[PDB]
Amino acid sequence: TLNGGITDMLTELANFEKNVSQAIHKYNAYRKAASVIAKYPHKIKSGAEAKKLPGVGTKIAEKIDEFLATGKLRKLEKIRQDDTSSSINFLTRVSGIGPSAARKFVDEGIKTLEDLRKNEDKLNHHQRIGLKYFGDFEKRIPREEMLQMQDIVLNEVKKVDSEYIATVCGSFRRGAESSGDMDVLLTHPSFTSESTKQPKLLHQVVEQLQKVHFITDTLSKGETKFMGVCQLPSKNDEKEYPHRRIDIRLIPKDQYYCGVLYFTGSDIFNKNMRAHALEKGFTINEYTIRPLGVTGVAGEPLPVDSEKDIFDYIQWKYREPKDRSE
DNA sequence: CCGACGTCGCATCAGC
DNA sequence: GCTGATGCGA
DNA sequence: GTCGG
Ligand SMILES: Nc1ccn([C@H]2C[C@H](O)[C@@H](COP(=O)(O)C(F)(F)P(=O)(O)OP(=O)(O)O)O2)c(=O)n1
Ligand SMILES: [Cl-]
Ligand SMILES: [Cl-]
Ligand SMILES: [Mg+2]
Ligand SMILES: [Mg+2]
Ligand code: NA
Ligand code: NA
Repeated sequence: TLNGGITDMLTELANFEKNVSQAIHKYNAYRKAASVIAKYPHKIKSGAEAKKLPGVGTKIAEKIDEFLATGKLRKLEKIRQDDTSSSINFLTRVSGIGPSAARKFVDEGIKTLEDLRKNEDKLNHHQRIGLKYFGDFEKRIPREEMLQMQDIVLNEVKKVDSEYIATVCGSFRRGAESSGDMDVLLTHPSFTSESTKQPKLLHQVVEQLQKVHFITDTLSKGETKFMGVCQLPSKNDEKEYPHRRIDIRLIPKDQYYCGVLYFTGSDIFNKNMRAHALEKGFTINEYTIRPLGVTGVAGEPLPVDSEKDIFDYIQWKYREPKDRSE
């Protein structure tokens, strides 16, 4: 909140470049500049003071000067007026509707919530669910509710097979007082980088969760990644809890640390970390960290026995999950 | 300057 | 059917 | 949009 005004501006610009301009790299650029400024311990008084921080170039320095003086940004004042941008931005807020689909819908005349509801036939499964829970999905999840959700998921997974280990990651693992959704990392001794000794490992858990009516909808589902909707049960007369987004990722047990590092995030932290890895000559994914031999081809997975080992390989002092919120 | 920018799973599609 | 590329998402 | 070689 120290430099909230500036970070909010940069974020709005990031969203515009991603949704409207479909320029994913410009989006990352703003996201980064925004991230760095957010951690800066001082109240920025000029664009020059900001350009010092890495990720902030000249263009963003000027905008900051504009924002400090005027308290707003003309570039954004305009984007806000443009109907197509306003429309594309709104549509993208529906889960399942990205920049491409949004721009398309706008071409066909579909640019509002009402339009979406009277044209459900033009939406695929995912998009139809996003429309359905449009309201609920924008609501944050209190940590208290996250704890109830954790209890249900872990206790149900245990009932399916005691060898399953379920770990809630994401912002929750980073200590956040509220989350956008629930991200669950799952492991079972019967699924390793060596072999899949048992099929449907992910399926059965999803199955069980649907059985107790915790998971209510499915946006997508494969052998290792599930993306759906869930809801905490309510008591007598008690109003129902909002529907929430839940993601479950099945990861080879022996590659748990690379997995938990990946799933804990944040997204920007992971991107910055992976970038640093490359600068140091390593490549990291949710399964392992590997070296980059001259040519470029990734080498063999290095040994990993802790999240810390990963950090060491790239000469980065370890950072608690709570300090990985960039 | 200038081509890179983290990495990958699922859904959907085009070309065969 | 498959593979390879695009869209959307983690 | 930024930047390092
Ligand atoms: N582009 C991305 C997106 C995600 N992630 C990893 C790292 C993320 O921490 C993790 C979860 O994805 P999430 O989409 O639930 C998230 F990011 F929003 P979370 O941090 O959980 O915040 P919230 O509470 O709002 O959900 O996937 C990643 O590596 N790259
Ligand atoms: Cl771009
Ligand atoms: Cl790998
Ligand atoms: Mg999350
Ligand atoms: Mg998630
Ligand atoms: Na800079
Ligand atoms: Na969307």
